[PDB]
Parts: sequence; structure tokens; C-alpha cells
Amino acid sequence: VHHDGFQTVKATIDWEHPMFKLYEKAKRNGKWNPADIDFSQDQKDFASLTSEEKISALPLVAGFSAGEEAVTLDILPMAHALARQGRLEDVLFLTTFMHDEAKHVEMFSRWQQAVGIGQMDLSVFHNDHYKRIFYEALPEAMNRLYADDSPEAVIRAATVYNMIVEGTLAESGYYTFRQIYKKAGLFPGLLQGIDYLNMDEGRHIQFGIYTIQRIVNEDERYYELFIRYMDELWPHVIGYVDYLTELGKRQQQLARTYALEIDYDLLRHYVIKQFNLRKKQISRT
Amino acid sequence: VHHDGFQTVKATIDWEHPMFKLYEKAKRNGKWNPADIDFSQDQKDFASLTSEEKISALPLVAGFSAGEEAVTLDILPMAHALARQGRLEDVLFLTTFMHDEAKHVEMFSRWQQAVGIGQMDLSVFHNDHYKRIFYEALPEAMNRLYADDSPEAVIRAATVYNMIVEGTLAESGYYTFRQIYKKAGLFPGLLQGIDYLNMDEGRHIQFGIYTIQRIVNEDERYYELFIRYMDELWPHVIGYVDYLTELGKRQQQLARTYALEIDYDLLRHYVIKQFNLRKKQISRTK
Ligand SMILES: CCCCCCCCCCCCCCCC(=O)O
Ligand SMILES: CCCCCCCCCCCCCCCC(=O)O
Ligand SMILES: [Fe+2]
Ligand SMILES: [Fe+2]
Ligand SMILES: [Fe+2]
Ligand SMILES: [Fe+2]
Ligand SMILES: [Fe+2]
Ligand SMILES: [Fe+2]
Repeated sequence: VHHDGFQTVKATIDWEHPMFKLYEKAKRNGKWNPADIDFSQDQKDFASLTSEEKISALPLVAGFSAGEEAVTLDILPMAHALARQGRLEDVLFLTTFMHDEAKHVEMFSRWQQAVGIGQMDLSVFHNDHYKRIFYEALPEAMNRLYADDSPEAVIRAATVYNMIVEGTLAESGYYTFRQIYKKAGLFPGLLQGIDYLNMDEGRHIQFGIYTIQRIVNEDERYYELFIRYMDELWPHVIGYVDYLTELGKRQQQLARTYALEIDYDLLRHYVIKQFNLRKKQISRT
Repeated sequence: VHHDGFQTVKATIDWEHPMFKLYEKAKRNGKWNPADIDFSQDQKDFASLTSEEKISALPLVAGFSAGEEAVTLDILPMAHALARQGRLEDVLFLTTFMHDEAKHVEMFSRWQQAVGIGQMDLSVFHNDHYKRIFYEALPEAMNRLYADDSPEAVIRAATVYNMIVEGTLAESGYYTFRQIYKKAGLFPGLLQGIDYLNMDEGRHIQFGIYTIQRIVNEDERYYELFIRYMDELWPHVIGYVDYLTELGKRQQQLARTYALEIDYDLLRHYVIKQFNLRKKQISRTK
């Protein structure tokens, strides 16, 4: 349907808008290119591992590659909905959000290509709980926005995408990866990629917080919706984390070999800690 | 609806895909930031202009600010449609396309702000023909893709967006701006912007050509749709140009004051040339 008029013809960009400022920061701090990352030592590290040590890295990488591809695709209806609402500064920011996610997908796939597992189907490390979140709940919540852009719908989308998938699972995923492979001196190229990714994602979570808070600010009732939507997803979050833990505990060769005492109970509590932290970043008031 | 699986879990990105290669080039050649452009001399240039010289420049800027804003908003359905078809490399590319357009919107708005016309409503320089293309036909063709992603729908969208709006009107707009202010030595910040923008837009048109040609390749009968869609929009293209031309003759001062022969018959023939050139870049067979 038709454009009424255009904001940058009638007026200008709202230069003081928080998402415009976040967009400016994204351009400044968004220059990294996954094509520049040197994965040659990652290839040597991976080839050096035993077959049993080889697999133990794959479940997390499977989770990330699928995760980045999903969020690359699944942000488009948010961008559509806020565009339809005339929120131009939000849309400007979301162009950097989307391109960031494209680089994230690119980075993990380049790592798989480089270490020699591009042809391997990593879907086998997605359990029912992972599928419930990434194959189903995430795309359902986002796609809803094409036909229903109510505050309830926008809060739920931002909750699943920004606060759970990015803010709880991905944040925990980064930590985990550094806790394991940074200590083992493994996969320097991947860890460099993860570092750049973690920086991008700090901006993404700020958009999610801004979006949820601005709606809660309209009506305190939406705060309770936010809490409820977080809690509804927790079982799948922890169900996936438990699955990953149980896998790590059955394939402990890498831990032994590299002196690592992967404290899975520490990782588990970090996930819980992230979940509760996200809740605290939204105020009822 | 659900994801069946994911290409970068089952396999990898198709590293040889034409749109993946275009994506890589975009990242390499797309580092410019409108926020770094010095518009202080543009401000002084604009202030030194006579009132009649001031309104010589504004209709074109009006066309571009609205144009960039429209295409920023209106690419989203194309990205959605291609994503839903599983064309991952196309989607990776389109993230650079979209962020480019965001920078283009930004650049023209920064210029308006800097020269002191941000508070002016430039809508007054969009005539019925401009409105038909940018307020109506473009969003109608793009939004159609949410419910109809047929070959016919995708060709029509790429034709309006990439071949007419970008490849005919915008290409002719860049040229025109340089043919007028580069010679005059005016608005160096804006011209610097236009140059970076023109580089970006080369990639956008390549996506349009690839998309239209990959569909035409499946069935030559789509070639005739392409031509028909181009021709349907021509009356609004030239009708906007005549309105701009009509304005530019009714305002002689910037030309004469700045030593210029703004040859409007030359620019009109640039628009005509761009249009036939776009037609030629698609073949019945390739
Ligand atoms: C063993 C401890 C469990 C740690 C939790 C691991 C979760 C796997 C990570 C997959 C989700 C990635 C989502 C990306 C979101 C974005 O890019 O904005
Ligand atoms: C008198 C000479 C007329 C020349 C034609 C002038 C047309 C004005 C340009 C406005 C269209 C801009 C469209 C944005 C394209 C994109 O950024 O992909
Ligand atoms: Fe990401
Ligand atoms: Fe993200
Ligand atoms: Fe379970
Ligand atoms: Fe543009
Ligand atoms: Fe463009
Ligand atoms: Fe007319």
C-alpha cells in the first residue's frame, strides 16, 4: 500500500533518536569482514584432533550456524512492521542489524568450510528443544508481525528473538566457547570471529531492550506479558542446554587431553544468570 | 511458518553464487559513511545563492530524498520473498543493498540539515507522475510479493525498482546533478556523496539484471512481460522529467549565474538513453 509522504522530504531524520545513535555506532564499529579472518591454524587444529575430540566442538557450532541463519531470515518481518509504523530511525538501525547477522552466518560457514566439515550435516545436533525454539517459535513470532503488529505481538517477537535467542542462548554460547577453546589454545580464527560477533550483538540486544521498554512504558500490563513470554520459553532453553551438557559429558576426550575441567554446572548457571539479567534490563516503571 | 532446516548446517554457503560474489564486493567497496562528509562548504554555497538560485536546486533534492527513503522501505518484501524461496546468497547480498539505501537516505537528509532547509517541506516538488511511481506503483509492486512471489510478480518488482526507479530515474539524476554543480564548483560535500552513492548503485542494478534474467531464462515469454512493464511506466518517467524541465526553464538564474548551458534536451535524452539501455541488458536468451 501507498506511501503517505516521506519524512526526509517533509523534515529530516530525527538525529537525536536512540536508534539513530545506535545506527551511527553500528557503522563506526561494524567494519569487520569475515573474509579477512585467517582460518589456516583452525584447519591444522581440527585435523590434529582425534575423531572423538573432533565431534565435541560440532554441537555448539551446529547450534550457532543454524541460529545465525534463522535470525538473518527472521528479522525481516520486524523491519517490515516498524517501517509500516513510520519508525524510520529504527529501520535505518535494522539495516545494520541484518547485515551483521549475514556476516555471522558467513563467519561460521567459512569456519566449517575451512576445517573440512562443510559436507557434514550438523542437523543431528539439534534436539527437539532446539527445534521448538529455532525451527518454530522464532519464525512464528516474527512472521506474526506481517498481519498483527500490536504491542503484544511486537513484545513477543522482541522477547523470543532479542532476549531469549540472542540475549540468553547466544550470550551463553559465546561464553562457553571462550571457556573451552580459549583455554585449550584452539581455533584462534573462530575465536576472533566470535569476538567481533559478540561486539555486534551488544547493539542488537540494545534494540530489543529499547523496543520492549518503549511498549511497556505505554502500559505496565505489558511488563507482565514480557515476563510470561520469557518464562514460557525457559523449558526449551534449559532443555537444549541439558542436551548439550549430556553430550559434552559423554565425549570428554578433549577435556582430558587439554587439561580442561569444563565445569558444566558453571555453564548451566551462566545461562540462568543471563536469563535473569535480561529480565532485569526491562523495568515495569 | 517453520524452517525446514538450514543450508549452513546441512552444507555451506554456495561460495560461487553470483550474489555471494556481489555481497563480497559490497563489503569491500561499501565502507563509506555519510557522517564523515564535510558539508560546511555546501552550507556557505547555499547561503550565497540567490533565492531564485536556491529553488533551482531543490526539486532534484526533493526527488532523491523521497526516492532513497522509498527504496529503503520497499526492498524489504523482495528480501522476504527470496528468503522464503531459500535463496540465501541473494539474502546476504540484499543486506548490503538495504544498508546502502539507509546511507543514501541519511546522506541527503544530512545535506538538507546542513544547508538549512530541513524544516522546508519539499513535497511541493513531487507532481502526479512522480507520485504515481514512488508513492504508488513502487510500493504496490514490492508489497505484492508477500502474497504472490510468482515469476511474473518478481519480474514486475525488479523492473519497477531496479530498472526504472534506480536504473533510469536515479542514474539520470546522478548525471544531472554532476552536469550542473560539478562544473559550477558548488556543493562539494553533496557531490562527494553522489559519487559514493553512484558506486553503490552499480551493484544494485546488477542484482536487478541477475534477478530478471534468471526468470526470463526459464521462459522467454517473461521477456515480453519485462518490456511491457517498462513501457507502462515510461509515461510517468518522462512526465516527471518534463515537469522538472518545465521548472528548470521557468528558473533560468543558476545556469546563467554559474556560466552553464543546462542543456535540458541533453538530459532528457540521457533519460531516454538510460531507459533503452536497461531494456537491452535483458535478453530473450542468456
Ligand atoms: C554447554 C552450555 C550451553 C551454552 C548455550 C549454547 C547455546 C548455543 C548457541 C546457539 C544460538 C545462536 C543464536 C544467534 C543470535 C544473533 O546472532 O543475534
Ligand atoms: C531534467 C533532467 C531529469 C533527470 C531525472 C531526475 C530524476 C530524479 C531522481 C530521483 C530518483 C531516486 C531513486 C533512488 C534509487 C536507489 O537509491 O536505488
Ligand atoms: Fe548474530
Ligand atoms: Fe544479533
Ligand atoms: Fe526434553
Ligand atoms: Fe540509493
Ligand atoms: Fe539502490
Ligand atoms: Fe502529465
